[PDB]
Amino acid sequence: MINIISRLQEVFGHAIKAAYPDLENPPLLVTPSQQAKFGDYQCNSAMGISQMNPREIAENITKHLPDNECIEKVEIAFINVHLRKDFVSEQLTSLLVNGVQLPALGENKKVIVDFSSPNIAKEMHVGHLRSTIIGESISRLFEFAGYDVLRLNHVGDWGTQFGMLIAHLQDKFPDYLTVSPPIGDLQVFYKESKKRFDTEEEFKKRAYQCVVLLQGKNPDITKAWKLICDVSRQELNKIYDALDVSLIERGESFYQDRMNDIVKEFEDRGFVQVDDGRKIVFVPGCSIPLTIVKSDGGYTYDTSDLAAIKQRLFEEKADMIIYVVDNGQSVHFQTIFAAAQMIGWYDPKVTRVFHAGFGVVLGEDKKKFKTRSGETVRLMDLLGEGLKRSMDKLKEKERDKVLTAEELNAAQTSVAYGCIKYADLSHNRLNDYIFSFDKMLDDRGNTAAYLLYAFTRIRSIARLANIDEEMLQKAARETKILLDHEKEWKLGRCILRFPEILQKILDDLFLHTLCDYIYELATAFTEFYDSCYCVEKDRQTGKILKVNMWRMLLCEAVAAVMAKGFDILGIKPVQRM
Repeated sequence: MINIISRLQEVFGHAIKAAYPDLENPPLLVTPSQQAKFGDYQCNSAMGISQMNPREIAENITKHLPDNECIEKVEIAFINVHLRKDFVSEQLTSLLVNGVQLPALGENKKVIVDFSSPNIAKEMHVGHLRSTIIGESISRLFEFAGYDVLRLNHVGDWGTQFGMLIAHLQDKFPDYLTVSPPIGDLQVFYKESKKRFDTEEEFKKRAYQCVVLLQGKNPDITKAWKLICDVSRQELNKIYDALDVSLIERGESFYQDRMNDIVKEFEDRGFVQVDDGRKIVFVPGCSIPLTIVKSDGGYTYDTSDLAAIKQRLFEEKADMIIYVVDNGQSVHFQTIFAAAQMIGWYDPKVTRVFHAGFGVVLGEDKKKFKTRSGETVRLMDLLGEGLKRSMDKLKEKERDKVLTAEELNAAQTSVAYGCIKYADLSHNRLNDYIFSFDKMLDDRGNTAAYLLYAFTRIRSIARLANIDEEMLQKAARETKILLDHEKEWKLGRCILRFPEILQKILDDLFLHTLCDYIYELATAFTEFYDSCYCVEKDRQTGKILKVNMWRMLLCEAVAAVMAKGFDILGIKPVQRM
């Protein structure tokens, strides 16, 4: 598809060069209306050109507009732009013939997305769920735009929990050295180890011996750690499979041997002060220092986060690095980023390093999301409850109508996981998020449940008239898509904004504007469908008299874009109802 904003930039750029050839890189400021009053796009360059009058110049640009395919009409009110109908029509044909795609860039820049980040054998909460959903969808956006996307799970696989865990495994399964033991539920095993630590003397000493031996790579210490981490992987993979998430595991352990070099470099450059035996680093604009070495000579999360960002700048040679982490870690990551700058590992004008914040999760009462009480509610409990309530809806009354293959999973899971992903993403990530099954699962308004129904219905209009795929692909090649009726014209122009919308999110990482657009697209479809006959039937007999093929094609163009938006957001359709 064409990005109209980019196309308009070129069209107006030509006009400015022909009207003012001495200006060799003038600002080309194109934005969608802002309606309110008539106009599809606005060009705001006249004011830019003024300082480097406004009305005279606008009209001069206007009168030097080159021949083009997209502009019907222009007015000075700024320069309002109205698109041509034949342009939009042909663009609709093109996406049906060529498929939904963004315009390709000349390079495949490397983008790292860092998201999900569970700490091993500890509880995985709604904060992790957010990071997982937001991160996955950001990764899909960048992949759909032609970037080289590296999805990294920075898993907590090198923390002090492993002393306890390994000491427990030695007692519980002493032949782990020879045969892989049935560890079972990893969360249970942890609380057992934790209890023992809190209530015993020698176990506690042995847990500290185990951390020392794990750091120094004692085989039969590392072995224990691998087996625990393998159990963690199986469990997390159930979660990621269900949510359709792809991640390359790159834990804390990966950067362990690089941390000594980090401390050395910060010292050698004169950036380290000593306080009560702790090594600290002050960073520009920041009141709170990083702490890179503790009193006991141990490294911290500041040390490992510096190791990882340097690895990702130096070894991966990333053009962009995205950290999907809660608003609580904001100051920490700005501090990490400013330390990286200070020491000269990257330049923010050349390499994009970005923290994509998300707000705290609340209950319906507007207080923090907690169990009763007061432990953190698990993901498997949330996903389990969503699957339960999803079924309950289906139970009224989709009983013998649907196969249990196409019901007890397909429909159930689409709606449960789709509404969980969508309710989150449909709100601005930075804000406090209210987790509400009732609101997310509602069949009306802006919900995955509404949109899944809408998609199915849009797809059903051509098939229920006995038009098949071949007829539709044939129609697409030889049919002029008419846009005479106002609701055909609203819908056609709405469809063509998809690349614009995605282009903006590639800059600012606010996926809620994609959910806004998809909802607007669904709404514009329903206004089209309500006001324009797709099939025409006899009032009395209900006999099929005419099929309006171009209007079938409008349905299909909407399906195509919606399907793509769904994919980016992680919503899977199921059509069997």
